Amino acid sequence: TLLRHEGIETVSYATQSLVVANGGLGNGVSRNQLLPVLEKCGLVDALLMPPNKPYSFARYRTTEESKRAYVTLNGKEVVDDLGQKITLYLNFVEKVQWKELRPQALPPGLMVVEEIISSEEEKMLLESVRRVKHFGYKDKPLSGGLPDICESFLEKWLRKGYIKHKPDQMTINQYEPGQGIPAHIDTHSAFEDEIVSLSLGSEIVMDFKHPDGIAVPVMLPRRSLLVMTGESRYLWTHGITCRKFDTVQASEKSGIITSDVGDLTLSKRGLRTSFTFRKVRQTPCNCSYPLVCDSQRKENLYFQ
Ligand SMILES: O=C(O)CCC(=O)C(=O)O
Ligand SMILES: [Mn+2]
Ligand SMILES: [Zn+2]
Repeated sequence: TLLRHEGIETVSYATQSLVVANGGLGNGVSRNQLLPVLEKCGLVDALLMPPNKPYSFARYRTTEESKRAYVTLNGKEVVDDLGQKITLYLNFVEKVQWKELRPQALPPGLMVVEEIISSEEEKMLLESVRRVKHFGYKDKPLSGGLPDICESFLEKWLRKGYIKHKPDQMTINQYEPGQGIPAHIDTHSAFEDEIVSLSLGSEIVMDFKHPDGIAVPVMLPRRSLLVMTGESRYLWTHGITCRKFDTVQASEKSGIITSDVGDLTLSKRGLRTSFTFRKVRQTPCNCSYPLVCDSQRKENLYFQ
C-alpha cells in the first residue's frame, strides 16, 4: 500500500518524472539529503516533497537521465533525521498527483477514556515501582498473579463498564524523551479480544494504521485509559514513532487531531509509563480478520 492507496498511478515505460518511496518528508528524509543523490544521475528539474508524505517526486531534464535513476537508485539506502536505514524505491509516473485523506473518527472499536484516575492516584501508581516488566506471565508458565494495587482499579473499572473482561496479564512500559514502540499488532492466538492501556506520566501520540493505508494518530493524555477492541485490536496496528516532540491541537482533546482544521503547535514528551492489561485466551481465534491472524493462518500452508 506504499503508494497504491495513495492514488499514485505508475507506468512501465521511462518518463521524465519518478516517485521516490520513503524519500519523502513524512519519512524524515531531508531535501539536503535526497537532492544531492538524485543529481548523481543527471539534471534535476524539480524535487516535489509534499508534507507529511512517505514519498517525493523527482523530474529530470530528459527521460534518459530519469531512466538511469530508476535503474541505479532502486534498493539504494539513505539516512533520515533519526539516522536510521531506509530503502528507496523509484518508479516512473506519467502524472504527479496523490490522494489526501483525513479520517473523521477513531478506528472502529477503539475508545479513549479520559481522566480515569485522579492526579493523586497517578502519583501513587507511578511510585509503585525502553524498560519493560511483565506480570501474570508462554501461557503455560504463570506467576502468583497481578499486584493488589491493580486488582482493585481493575475491579473498579469493570464495576462501571469501561471494560467487561477481567484481565490477568499486565505489561509495564516506560518511555523516555526519544524512545517509542515499533508498529505491531498483539497476537491474535494469544490474548483475548478487549485490551486496555493506562497511560501515566506525560502525553504521547500513537499511530494506528489500517492495512489499506488509513493512518490515524491518536492523542493519549495522562490518566487516560485506552480501550481497544474489535476491528481496532485485530486489524489496525498501533505504534509510537521515536521522537522528542510531536504536533498537537493548538487548542483544547483526547483523540484524533488532523491538519488544516485549526492551529498546530509542538509538545515535548516527558517520562511516560503505560500499564497494558490483557486477558490470555485458551481457545484458538476465529475473528473476521484471518489475514492478520495466525490462529487461522495455521490451517493452511498457503499463508505460512
Ligand atoms: O499504549 C502502550 O504504549 C502500551 C500498549 C502496547 O502497545 C504494548 O505494550 O504492546
Ligand atoms: Mn500492543
Ligand atoms: Zn484472529
